[PDB]
Amino acid sequence: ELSIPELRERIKNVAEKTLEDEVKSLSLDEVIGEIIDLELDDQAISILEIKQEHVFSRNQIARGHHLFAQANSLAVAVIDDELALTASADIRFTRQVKQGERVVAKAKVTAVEKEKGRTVVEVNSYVGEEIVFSGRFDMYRSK
Amino acid sequence: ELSIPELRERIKNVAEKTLEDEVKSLSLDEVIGEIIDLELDDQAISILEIKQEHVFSRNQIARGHHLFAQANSLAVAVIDDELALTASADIRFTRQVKQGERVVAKAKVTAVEKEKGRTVVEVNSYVGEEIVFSGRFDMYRSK
Repeated sequence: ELSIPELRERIKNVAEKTLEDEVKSLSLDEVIGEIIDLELDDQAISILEIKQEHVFSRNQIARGHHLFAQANSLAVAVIDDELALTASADIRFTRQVKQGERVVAKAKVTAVEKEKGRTVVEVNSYVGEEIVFSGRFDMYRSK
Repeated sequence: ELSIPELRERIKNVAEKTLEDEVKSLSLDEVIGEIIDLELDDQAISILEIKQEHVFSRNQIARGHHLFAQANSLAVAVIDDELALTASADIRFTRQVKQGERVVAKAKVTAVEKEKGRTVVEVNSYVGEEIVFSGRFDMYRSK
């Protein structure tokens, strides 16, 4: 016996303390890396710890696809919609990440167009204070 | 005709060209997808079946990072070098892949680029004969 307004208004409140909205596009499991901040149609931050199972055996350099998975899944989670899919992306690998490091990914939503079905998300990822990865992502949306 | 000395001569030579033609840039368990064909600095093909863990639980769609991992790791494998890293990529997700599909990734080395000496690998992936992914990868090496 508690209403769907006042319940939802408690999510608004939890979301203001955790700086993390409810995700609509994927289950939380499904994002690569640990969400730190998630403000829908706007910005999000995640942090991935590069463990042995993420890195090449010869040299403990992280595989590009986990760096990408991190950014990609973030550009998905920021989208306020139950269905967002990556259309394209254009991405740069700028500094080798080593096993043991924490990659902090920072997504900004830099253009929405709910109208013509799409949205642009820029991700930059850091190890401490250095960019190791950046990409622009063309997201699709709607349901 | 020929003796076991000469037959074995031939076998050691072929055993050596086989070493010359094997993957150098990573080990094969590190390549995403099963390689069907690999011809260094030239072309290669890998198939990847899309199992449950490759896929969003909402709707059995493949995660883009799996598609990307297949192509990226294959773009690494074709490079004839102990070290080869992806510097950058432009990618396009052209069609949703559903769990239970096999994805055939087809990679050709299309150029080497005079500015910052990169090798350009294009990769396109099909399910059936329709494109689900394409990407242009600038790879780095030691040459």
